[PDB]
Amino acid sequence: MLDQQTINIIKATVPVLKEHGVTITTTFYKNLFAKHPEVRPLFDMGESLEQPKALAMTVLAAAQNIENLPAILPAVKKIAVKHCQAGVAAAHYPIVGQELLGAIKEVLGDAATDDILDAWGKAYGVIADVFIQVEADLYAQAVE
Amino acid sequence: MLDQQTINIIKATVPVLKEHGVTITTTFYKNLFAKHPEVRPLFDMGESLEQPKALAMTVLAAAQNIENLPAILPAVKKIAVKHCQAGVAAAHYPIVGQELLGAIKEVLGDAATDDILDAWGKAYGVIADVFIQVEADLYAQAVE
Ligand code: HEM
Ligand code: HEM
Repeated sequence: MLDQQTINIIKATVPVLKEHGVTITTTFYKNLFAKHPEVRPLFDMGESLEQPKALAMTVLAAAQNIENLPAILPAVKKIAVKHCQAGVAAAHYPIVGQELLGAIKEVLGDAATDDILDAWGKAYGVIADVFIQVEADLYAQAVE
Repeated sequence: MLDQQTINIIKATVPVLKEHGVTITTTFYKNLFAKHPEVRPLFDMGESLEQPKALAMTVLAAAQNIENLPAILPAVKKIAVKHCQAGVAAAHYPIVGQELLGAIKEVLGDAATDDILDAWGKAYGVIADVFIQVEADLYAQAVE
């Protein structure tokens, strides 16, 4: 699991990121859709591409609860169902992580040291691992 | 969360405990029912008291997966339903922990150093916290 200084950075910095949420969210989606065209179809409705505006902010909310992730399971389970419906794969998670971290770097500016960015990368990984595992079991559940 | 040496002890020792599973299970229940009469009603059927023989071994299985606890969620969810049905409370978990650790001490004998017992206490706490949180949400779900 995560070490203590990692958690401290997360707990210490997540309120900063939340305060600049609109920049995180919009930079995230701008870069996600531009740099990774292959994921655009999963967001295609039906007529502009959908941007589930709570995606990045929900990562931040999970990070707030990083020491008690079971507490967010009712939300995770509901999101997992939409993910499995949409076709989200474990291999997508590093792409979302990359663009989330790019958004975080933009917001933190000067305060964006390597250790703080590394901490957020580690935290995202742990959060992503929860969804991946829950969706893996949902996918397996579907062909019973 | 847990530190690395804790996890090492758990990963290193859980196979030892599994090998002596029958002693863990039977010492656990003997001491649980003798020292904590108030929990006997939750195990009362209907005609001897039920001993869900997999209780302690399931803690050990969770401990095996201590770095990916989401993986055991399908099992946890099913057990949580039985717990909420039976009337299991968050305040029961320290009692089960105490008698589990007593059983572990018995099996490890000489190898039962304070650091190894402390590690198992910490690990049980994290495992217990998962069930507690899942059952808390199930209890709340019931009065919607
Ligand atoms: C920890 C990582 C992630 C979190 C916290 C997260 C969170 C969310 C949230 C809150 C929603 C809106 C759910 C709703 O209210 O219905 C959503 C939807 C969606 N997410 Fe994720 N997400 C994550 C990772 C990903 C990844 C890796 C992909 C891969 C492309 C992805 C693709 C989608 C898509 C396509 C939707 C729309 C579902 C629909 O419209 O039916 N997400 N996500
Ligand atoms: C991490 C801690 C625990 C684990 C891993 C665990 C595991 C289990 C398992 C595997 C079963 C059998 C489920 C089945 O196959 O139907 C069970 C049943 C049961 N457990 Fe737990 N348990 C834990 C904590 C507790 C606590 C704290 C209590 C408090 C008294 C408790 C009381 C019971 C009772 C009364 C049953 C019987 C349910 C029934 O017969 O309907 N357990 N537990």
